[PDB]
Amino acid sequence: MMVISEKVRKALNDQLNREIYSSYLYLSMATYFDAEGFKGFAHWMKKQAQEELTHAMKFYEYIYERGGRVELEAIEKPPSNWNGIKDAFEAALKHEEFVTQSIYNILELASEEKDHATVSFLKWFVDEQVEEEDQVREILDLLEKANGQMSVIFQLDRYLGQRE
Amino acid sequence: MMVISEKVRKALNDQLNREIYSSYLYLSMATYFDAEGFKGFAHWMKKQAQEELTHAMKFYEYIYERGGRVELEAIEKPPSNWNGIKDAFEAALKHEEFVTQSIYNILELASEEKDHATVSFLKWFVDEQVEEEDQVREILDLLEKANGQMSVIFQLDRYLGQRE
Amino acid sequence: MMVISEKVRKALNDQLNREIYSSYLYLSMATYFDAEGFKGFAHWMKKQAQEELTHAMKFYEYIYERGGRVELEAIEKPPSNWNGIKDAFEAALKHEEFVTQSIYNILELASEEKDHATVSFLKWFVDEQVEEEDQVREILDLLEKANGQMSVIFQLDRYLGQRE
Amino acid sequence: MMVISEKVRKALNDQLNREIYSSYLYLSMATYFDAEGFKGFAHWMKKQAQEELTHAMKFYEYIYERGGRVELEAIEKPPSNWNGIKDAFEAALKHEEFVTQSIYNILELASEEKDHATVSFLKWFVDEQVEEEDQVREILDLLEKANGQMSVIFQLDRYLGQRE
Amino acid sequence: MMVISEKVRKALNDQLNREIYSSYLYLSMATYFDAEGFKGFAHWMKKQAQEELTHAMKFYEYIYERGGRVELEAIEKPPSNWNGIKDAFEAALKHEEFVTQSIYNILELASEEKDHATVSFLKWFVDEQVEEEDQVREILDLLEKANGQMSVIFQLDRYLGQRE
Amino acid sequence: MMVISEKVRKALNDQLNREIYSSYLYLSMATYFDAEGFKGFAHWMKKQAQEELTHAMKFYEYIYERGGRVELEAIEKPPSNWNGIKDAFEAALKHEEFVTQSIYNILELASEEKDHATVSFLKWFVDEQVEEEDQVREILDLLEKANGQMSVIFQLDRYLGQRE
Ligand SMILES: [Ca+2]
Ligand SMILES: [Ca+2]
Ligand SMILES: [Ca+2]
Ligand SMILES: [Ca+2]
Ligand SMILES: [Ca+2]
Ligand SMILES: [Ca+2]
Ligand SMILES: [Ca+2]
Ligand SMILES: [Fe+3]
Ligand SMILES: [Fe+3]
Ligand SMILES: [Fe+3]
Ligand SMILES: [Fe+3]
Ligand SMILES: [Fe+3]
Ligand SMILES: [Fe+3]
Ligand SMILES: [Fe+3]
Ligand SMILES: [Fe+3]
Ligand SMILES: [Fe+3]
Ligand SMILES: [Fe+3]
Ligand SMILES: [Fe+3]
Ligand SMILES: [Fe+3]
Repeated sequence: MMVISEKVRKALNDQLNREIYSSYLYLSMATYFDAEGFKGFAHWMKKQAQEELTHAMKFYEYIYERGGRVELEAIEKPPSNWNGIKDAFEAALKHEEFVTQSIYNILELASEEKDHATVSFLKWFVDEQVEEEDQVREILDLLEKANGQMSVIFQLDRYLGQRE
Repeated sequence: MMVISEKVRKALNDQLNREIYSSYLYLSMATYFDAEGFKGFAHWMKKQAQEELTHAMKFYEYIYERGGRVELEAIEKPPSNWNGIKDAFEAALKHEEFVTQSIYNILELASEEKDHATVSFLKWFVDEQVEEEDQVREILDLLEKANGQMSVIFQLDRYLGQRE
Repeated sequence: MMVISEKVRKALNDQLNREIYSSYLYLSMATYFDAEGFKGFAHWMKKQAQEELTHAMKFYEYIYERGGRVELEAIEKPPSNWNGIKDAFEAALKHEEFVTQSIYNILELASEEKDHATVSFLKWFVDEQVEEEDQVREILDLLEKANGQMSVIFQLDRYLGQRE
Repeated sequence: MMVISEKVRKALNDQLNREIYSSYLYLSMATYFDAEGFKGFAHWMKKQAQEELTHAMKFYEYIYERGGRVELEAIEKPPSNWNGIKDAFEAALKHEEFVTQSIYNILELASEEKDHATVSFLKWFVDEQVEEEDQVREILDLLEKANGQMSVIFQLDRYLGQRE
Repeated sequence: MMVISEKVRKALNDQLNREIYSSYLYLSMATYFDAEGFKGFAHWMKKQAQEELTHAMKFYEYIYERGGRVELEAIEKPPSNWNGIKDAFEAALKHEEFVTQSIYNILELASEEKDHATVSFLKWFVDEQVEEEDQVREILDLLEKANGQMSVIFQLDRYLGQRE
Repeated sequence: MMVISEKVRKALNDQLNREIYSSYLYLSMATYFDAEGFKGFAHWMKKQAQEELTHAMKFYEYIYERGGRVELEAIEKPPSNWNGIKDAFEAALKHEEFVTQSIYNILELASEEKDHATVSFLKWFVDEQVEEEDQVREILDLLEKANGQMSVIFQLDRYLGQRE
């Protein structure tokens, strides 16, 4: 039997599909950075796309552990172009903040239903969104300092290109 | 400057998006196998989904190597249900055969344009599809022989669950 | 001096004795499986009994860390017979769900008292109960596929019999 | 089929439940030592509790080895308050001597029925009881010599807290 | 941009400065223990002072991760004398309970604002205050047993002087 | 019995408290570098804050070695903002030179009282201050040559961020 409500299952399944789109959106940013010839920024975005899949699969696992089932939905076409490196990371930040609020909405839903298991499960994502948002903000602040200057941009590209 | 034609770039880009859908489809099969309590078959499908992403990234890399750009498209909602283990693997064989013909069409289009670079590049995928189809056929033959004997199905699930 | 309320200390002490009974209940299931000649299912239940003692000792330590004292209560006699292997694991699942709800009751009591320490302490058990219930549901699902087939049940017995 | 008599099976089963109570009694002494702030004495009692469970499981194995079956009974509530350190260990000695006589009674019963297998099996517990009693007598003699001296009690607590 | 409210930022910053004062308070207790010739107690306090600084730096990091800024405030002069070792640990316990309640007040503030990131971040400190209070309570209980006796106090001094 | 004069003990104690303030000042400079997004400069200041604590503890241990006692005093609130990176390090140089003169003043006071042990103890701090001032002057020189060039400032931030 399923021991999460259908409302909570739908919220979690929706979020899993949102993590899939996040992976896809960051791959799309990679296609933009590669088109612009910044392979280190593109590498960072390919690593980011893989990271989002690990998020999706943690939602996947929990849904089945609570007796639910995962339904994959259509993935919408992401944008494929941004107006410079900074613009792409600014869209990344607005996306991560939207993901954070999406996760907050599940937490308050599960809290209202006294679904302590799901509330507790979501703590890891609450903490991970803090780091996710900070990692983008950190890059945005370095890009602000870089201004338009290619010598600094190249430094960031090499540094981000080392992401493990 | 792009040294593949736009027609070949489009066909390669379509195939990249088709490998992405292939990954999504096999994840969908995993959701079905997990829902049915067959974690070993689900594990195999999750590994298959990752194998398809390596195919997509090989197309990704070739497109940029020839001066083109990748555009990610919407990904259709995959089926989420099958009438049994055999039915899902039969659908996988059909999907792989379709991928093989899709690759064939690019090969023939590249050949008519005398794009020997792309023709040569696709040889890897031609040989990989022979193996991809064979690996599903092998599993189908095992399921056929098992008939419906759960004891043998349990062993197959465990075996496929050891996929590296 | 004690820094949990007496109401919370009693709720935690009750839950400790509840975990001791759970251990005893699972050892009793071991006596049934050994009586039926399923040493692998018995082995799994003996490991489960030890696992419940580790739960009891975690409540033990926290009670003393909060300046409380533990008082052991009489342990009721458990059932010693079930109507087949599946009926015993169904009894185990229902028992775990009652354990989960008992823990939820402590969590809501502590939360009402603004005993943030005990609320936080109980998160570990909220998460463990997710896993505890899932581990039983997984065996139940495998038993349902086994139907009655001794060839399948032999496989399950040897698989569970290797639990570490 | 069972090759011990029911009278011998019941006696062995009674002793198994008696060893479970012994383990519970020693855990209760630990709750007392922990309440009094003697973690080393409490550690010794937790170790003793686990040692008693190995005794119970030896009776468990032997009962099934002779075709019998184990029935777990209710476990009585142990005392939880002693006058002081030495009184707890004196209660342990009297309990171990009661356990020894209880084993003597099974030996004489099995001997009267010419159940030489059960008589032989019990030799290990006879020899183990000599050591069990001796190990408590040694601690009692240290506590008697200590008289009330807290500095000695501290060293004894620390020594016993090292039990493997 | 700062994604904690100014009310929560100020509560976190206040607490950072309280952990700094806590470090300075324990260093002062070390100056007292060293003046009294108890180098083991002094060593424990120097280690405690470093431990408090790790708490301050965790608040520091989280404030910057949420886009806030740390402002260091004046540090008040601590007491430098106590009426014996036991009086000093009584003051330590009083101080830790005040730190615990200070953390609870932040938790309830962030909960009221639905600042789930800060609520979750604070769980680590809720759990650590449980241990912090218990470690002082333990030493106080042993000093109560010691009464005045130098033979017991020398044991505590050398044991605490092994703190890593 | 204290074998330094009270005047020398107070001068040594004043200096200990000034090394504590130095630590706190450098931590405040870290808060400023972190606010400005230069984590490598902040790291260097955090390491510098720890170094000043080792200076404080050397004064601590010598005071007790000579039979004296340490009294911790209030710590003034440090500045928390500077007019750029160079302005912060110039405040650091000025503070280090003030620390050197402060040490010179103790040396001359002890020399006047013929406290050869304290004069000799201070030689280490005389030599360390030479290095301390020079390490700041070296960074100031690199900043002067860097002028405003963000490209160079990025490299200096990363270099100083390697400080062990
Ligand atoms: Ca990340
Ligand atoms: Ca393959
Ligand atoms: Ca388990
Ligand atoms: Ca023994
Ligand atoms: Ca710890
Ligand atoms: Ca601690
Ligand atoms: Ca230095
Ligand atoms: Fe994510
Ligand atoms: Fe993300
Ligand atoms: Fe493929
Ligand atoms: Fe394929
Ligand atoms: Fe449990
Ligand atoms: Fe359980
Ligand atoms: Fe025994
Ligand atoms: Fe015994
Ligand atoms: Fe602290
Ligand atoms: Fe503390
Ligand atoms: Fe210094
Ligand atoms: Fe300095």
